[PDB]
Amino acid sequence: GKLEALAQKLEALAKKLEALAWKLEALAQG
Amino acid sequence: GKLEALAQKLEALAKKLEALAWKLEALAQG
Amino acid sequence: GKLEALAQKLEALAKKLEALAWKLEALAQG
Amino acid sequence: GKLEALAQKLEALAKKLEALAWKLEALAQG
Repeated sequence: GKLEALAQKLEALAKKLEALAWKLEALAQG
Repeated sequence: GKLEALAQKLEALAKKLEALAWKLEALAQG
Repeated sequence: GKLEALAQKLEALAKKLEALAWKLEALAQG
Repeated sequence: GKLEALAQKLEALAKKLEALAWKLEALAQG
């Protein structure tokens, strides 16, 4: 249903944010 | 330093988003 | 512009989250 | 009800992410 589609999109964006945070950590360390 | 602190704040937000995704998915499955 | 590029990606992600919140609220009101 | 409460939590998280994106851009420019 529409709710499941939205939840899946939220999880995907959360994972993208984790990947960006990792990149920031990598840049911060050097 | 400041970038690492920012990355940790981003990770904290991403964790809260994922928690919301599990909650929305449970509502969808219920 | 490595940090500026990441900041732009973070802003875009936030706007996608805001669109999802709007869609969830629209589903709630339906 | 619940969906609206969850949507508001998501909107609040998105706004916090925007503040973090702003802070990253500010750090990058100075």
